[PDB]
Amino acid sequence: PMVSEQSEIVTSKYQKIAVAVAQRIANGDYEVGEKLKSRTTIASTFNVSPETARKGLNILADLQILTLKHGSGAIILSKEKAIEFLNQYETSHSVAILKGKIRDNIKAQQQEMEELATLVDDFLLQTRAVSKQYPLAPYEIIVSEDSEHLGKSIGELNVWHQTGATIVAIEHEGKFIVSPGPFSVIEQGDHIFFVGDEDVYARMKTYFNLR
Amino acid sequence: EQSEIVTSKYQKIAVAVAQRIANGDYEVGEKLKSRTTIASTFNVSPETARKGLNILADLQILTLKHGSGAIILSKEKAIEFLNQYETSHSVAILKGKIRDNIKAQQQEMEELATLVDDFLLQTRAVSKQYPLAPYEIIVSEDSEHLGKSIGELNVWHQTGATIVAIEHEGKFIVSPGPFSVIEQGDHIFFVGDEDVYARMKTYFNLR
Amino acid sequence: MVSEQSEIVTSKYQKIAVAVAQRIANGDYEVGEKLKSRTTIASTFNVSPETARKGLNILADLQILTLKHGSGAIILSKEKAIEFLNQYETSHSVAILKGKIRDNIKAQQQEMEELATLVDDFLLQTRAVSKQYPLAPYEIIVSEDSEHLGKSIGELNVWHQTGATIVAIEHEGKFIVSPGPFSVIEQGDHIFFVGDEDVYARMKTYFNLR
Amino acid sequence: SKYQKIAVAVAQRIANGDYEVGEKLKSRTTIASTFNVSPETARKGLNILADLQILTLKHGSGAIILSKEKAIEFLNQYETSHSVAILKGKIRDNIKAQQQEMEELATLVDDFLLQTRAVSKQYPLAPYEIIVSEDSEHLGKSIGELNVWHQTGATIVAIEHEGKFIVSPGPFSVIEQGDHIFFVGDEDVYARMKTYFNLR
Repeated sequence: PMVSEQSEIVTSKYQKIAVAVAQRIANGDYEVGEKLKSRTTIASTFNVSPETARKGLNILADLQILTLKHGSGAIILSKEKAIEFLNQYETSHSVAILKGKIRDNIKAQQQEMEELATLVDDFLLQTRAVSKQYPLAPYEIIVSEDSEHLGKSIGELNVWHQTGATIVAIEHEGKFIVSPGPFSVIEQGDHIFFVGDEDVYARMKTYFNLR
Repeated sequence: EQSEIVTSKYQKIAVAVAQRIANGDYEVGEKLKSRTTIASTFNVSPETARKGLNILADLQILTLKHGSGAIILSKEKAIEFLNQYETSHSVAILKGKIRDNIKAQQQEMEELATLVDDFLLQTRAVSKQYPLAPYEIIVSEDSEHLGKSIGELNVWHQTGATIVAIEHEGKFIVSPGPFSVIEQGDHIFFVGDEDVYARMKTYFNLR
Repeated sequence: MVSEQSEIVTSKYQKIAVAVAQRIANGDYEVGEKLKSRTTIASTFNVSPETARKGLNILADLQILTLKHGSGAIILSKEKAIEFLNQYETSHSVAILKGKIRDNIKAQQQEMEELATLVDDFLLQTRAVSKQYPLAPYEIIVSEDSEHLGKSIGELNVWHQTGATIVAIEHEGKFIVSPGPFSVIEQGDHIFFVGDEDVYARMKTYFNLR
Repeated sequence: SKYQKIAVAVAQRIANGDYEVGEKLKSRTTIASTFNVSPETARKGLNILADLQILTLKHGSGAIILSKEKAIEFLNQYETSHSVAILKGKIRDNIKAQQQEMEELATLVDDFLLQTRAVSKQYPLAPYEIIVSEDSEHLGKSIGELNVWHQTGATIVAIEHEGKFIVSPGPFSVIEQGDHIFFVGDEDVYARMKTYFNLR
């Protein structure tokens, strides 16, 4: 019921022979019109039995790469079918090559993430540089659906107290107005322009687009 | 330009005193010092320091309408003000969270690499311990061998696999023989070497 | 860790266990039927009687067999042989790694979702260097001594009288951005504000300059 | 960078309409004094807008503004070409490239994990073992020509011949005396298998 200890687990030798000779055909060592040698001579090539070599060649005969209907030897039929058979048997899709593809993927992504780390470091460097280069350049927030104090005058909202930002412009329903004043009312779906320091966008975010 | 960019001096004072209130140095209802005393504590003008506190007055954290000094109203609102004003979503902290994210992800992908190493070693070592253990594949519709019997399909030639069972339309058949047809949606059980699943895959539902 | 001069193998007794459980579960060994002697099973599997003793003890502990009889082992449950097979497969080494790899992949997808949202929020915080030209600031100087000095901006209702929103004040060499209504105007400051061209003139006429 | 800032500032004025289309600026030194910058730098600052055809300086008297539309174009490209914009785009490209790579990984590990074999679950697919202990009848022939499945209803899955355990041996495989033959089927296929080989 068990594999005998002296018995080594193997696959069918006839398939092995078929693959070897098909590989030679696909390489061109055995040309298309070229015929193979006797059934005993091919056995001598791999030091194997002639009958097993015949079965190996019967595999390729059934796969129509060669024909054995002629006693002189084996005449080759299609090199193109040999390459198709080689691609199919050597699947180039096993768990081994897929491991290599997966390892290549992980290494590429690790390199990309380090690249990302340097990119975001420099992005912070550039936000700190622009805050000094163009200190009056405006920000724009989009007052999204999750909303709390919409429909309220600016003066009543005490915006500057909690955000440190001065509201400078309002796009309300596609209408761009600069310097709107305290009685101006904001609804949802408006673009709000403001000026301040590096963190006023964050403060405006937490204050307006977060309940 | 020819100067140095600075934010509102009053906001800094407001934030400082609000933090002290939130830490508990100035408890609720307790009396504060004069606008001039804390001004000297902060090395600022009494008038500017008063406006710094006027910010918190308008934010209803304290009241100063009694002249004796400033009375604390709610520490709870001071905490809210600190959470809202101080950094909670800036690009500086977000950079740090992003870097923590990428480093954690690097560790996972490294774990993934060792996991796939061990998975290949285990599938190969297990294949010797169970050389007749079956595989199971599902034939999709993208297959040219549909409606054909195993005898002409020459499966063993091209896959090195021995079909042992076929699950066709909810009926499990063991040892089906050449007079069995493969249709879309069948489970095909087979034995072979470690690469036969791949060979079956490309042979049936690929190319 | 496994040395490069070693191998991993499943113990023979476990192989015996699964083999006999498979026979029971497929029905070759009916429930009532007795198994052969511990020595006969050892010879059939070419293993020591002691390893066969471990295999039969495996199925005994799983209540698939009982050995209180010297004649042999009596079959107990066909379904529990199937249960044992279920547990053995799902407990196999490649099964555990299969689950671990799937969990790792799932965790990494969530981490990248978190990353996507974090970089969304990170990237959104950018100020417009030039695209906004109606928001380019204007500049007046408190050059001519005017009125309402030493007062903050909110108490003056500047926007009513000039229609301008102050964005920055340079008071004696300190550039202050977003100074708020509590900020003071003195003589000799650079005053930056936003509005249109008729608001520039209005600011000027308001502060007694032009 | 100060010269770039002046260029942007004056382009902003032109684009907002502060300098009407065709209005003249004063001599470069007069506006340069308005800024806290040297006139020498300001001359290059306006040379920038001259090179982009926002203004012309061939009138020593001063600067003549040309087109508001081209000033806006300059502003748009200036924001896009600023180093904070390009890094933002690069970071977005990096994140999306990694998303696709993980998409690929998701498909690769799916195909990679699918390739497992049922060590114990397929109890109906557990093989039987027959021993050709009696050399008689069907022997020395390939199993495919032997009509094995035809007459026994069994599919041979392994053959142990002379100390070599062969998995999936194929139709071209021959049976000799003393081989262990593994096959799959039912309880009655085991009996039929055995009976077939003049064993019992």
